[PDB]
Amino acid sequence: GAFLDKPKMEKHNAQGQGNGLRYGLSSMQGWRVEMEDAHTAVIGLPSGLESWSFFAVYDGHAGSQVAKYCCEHLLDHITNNQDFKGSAGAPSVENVKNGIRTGFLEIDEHMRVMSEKKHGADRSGSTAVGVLISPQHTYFINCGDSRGLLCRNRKVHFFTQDHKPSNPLEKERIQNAGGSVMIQRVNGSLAVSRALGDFDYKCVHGKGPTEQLVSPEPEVHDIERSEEDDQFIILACDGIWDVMGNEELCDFVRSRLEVTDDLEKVCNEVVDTCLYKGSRDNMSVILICFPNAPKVSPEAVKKEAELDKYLECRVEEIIKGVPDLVHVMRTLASENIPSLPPGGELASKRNVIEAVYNRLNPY
Ligand SMILES: [Mn+2]
Ligand SMILES: [Mn+2]
Repeated sequence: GAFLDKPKMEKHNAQGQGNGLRYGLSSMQGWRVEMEDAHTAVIGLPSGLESWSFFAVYDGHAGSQVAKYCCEHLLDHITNNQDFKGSAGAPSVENVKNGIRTGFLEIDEHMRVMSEKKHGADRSGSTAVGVLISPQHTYFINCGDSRGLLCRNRKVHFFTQDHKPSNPLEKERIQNAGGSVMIQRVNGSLAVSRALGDFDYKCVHGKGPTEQLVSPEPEVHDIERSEEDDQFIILACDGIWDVMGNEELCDFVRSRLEVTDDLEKVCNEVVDTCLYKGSRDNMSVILICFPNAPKVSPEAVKKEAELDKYLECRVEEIIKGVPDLVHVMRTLASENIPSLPPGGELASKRNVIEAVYNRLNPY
């Protein structure tokens, strides 16, 4: 219902290493009155899945309860059911895929009984996007309009398709559940067609759990791993993707990775860049890097130092009636400066531009 007067730009980070993987993450509240995003990041899983990893972003709505419960418990609902455990030995593709389906459906109903028993007041819901990573497979998991992508061989190899109510099959389901899609929203309100929680949207008599107005059913894709070609995976809520496309963000992260191996920092830059491109939502990014992720380049670091220094001289020159930061950014944009980070553009350089402005106009 409301925005803050000024954005909360404080970063919450995590990082880790194991099973040949490196990860960083960054979350920021931004312009929104609340922080309703959640996440999971775990390298090495219980019960003989030490060599497996799991990462996920949760974009909560109408509260954070559903998202928070998911970020702590979705993983064991997924792995601790009979479908995931099916066959005697290691789980098959089908096992893993049905395991995730069941995990999603069972946690949703689990939360529903919990809320029904304790007379819960919140009507919250949550998207989930994530990857379950085995020695030989990346399993992409999507439920809602959060998004994940795989960069392989300097390119977008795969990305998750957002569940929007106006998508043909989502629309079909919603209409069979006796609702409608008005513009982009389920009955004029909800901007997602798939999510955990939203129990008010799951009350149609004579319709299965996956045939309600809002569905908890996940979409899973098996991608065979490529030791040689797999570079990195990005997972993020719509707050990021609203203001950057797949190619852009993929290129941007690449440009950043060529400057630092610090992944929390790369994730920070994504979130800030997105804030400065005009995103007014909560923002959460997870970055998972494979052994052949882009490496720090001596030249790229130098190019960045030269750009940084150049940007600082430009700021000094511009302040000669003493223009404000907004007007300095305007001038710099109209200068069509070359060699700005791909995807990030000027926005990705605002922290550098602003630090300078503050050194020269600290009042
Ligand atoms: Mn949200
Ligand atoms: Mn959001």
